[PDB]
Amino acid sequence: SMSVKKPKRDDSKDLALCSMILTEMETHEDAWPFLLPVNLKLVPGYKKVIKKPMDFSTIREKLSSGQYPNLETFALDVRLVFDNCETFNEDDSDIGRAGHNMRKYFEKKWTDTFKV
Ligand SMILES: Cc1ncccc1N[C@@H](C)c1ccc2c(c1)OCCCO2
Repeated sequence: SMSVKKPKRDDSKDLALCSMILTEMETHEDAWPFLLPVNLKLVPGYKKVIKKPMDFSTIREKLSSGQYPNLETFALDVRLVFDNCETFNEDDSDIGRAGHNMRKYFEKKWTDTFKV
């Protein structure tokens, strides 16, 4: 509270670490469904059903232009990619399985990088 400061983790490396994690995501074999925005003009239903589209290139642009206040807002956007994927894709489809795979991949890197 006022004049009662909580000790805080060193956040000075977060930008570099999130960029590294995103690079590993981008280069993953199963990243192809997520590298660019879904084309709202070519993919029926997507614009109406998915209220907040997100993809790796958009995340990369936001990371590069200071649009994430902290590492938690970065993780929200990454998870939003896979949440959208689950909404629109059957689990037993190529894109659906890709999403599950990339989510697992992300969360381990996230834990290993930032949880002690
Ligand atoms: C992640 C996601 N969720 C719902 C719909 C599409 C997508 N991914 C988009 C990028 C995509 C993937 C596969 C596609 C495609 C486009 O069209 C062009 C070629 C055919 O195959």
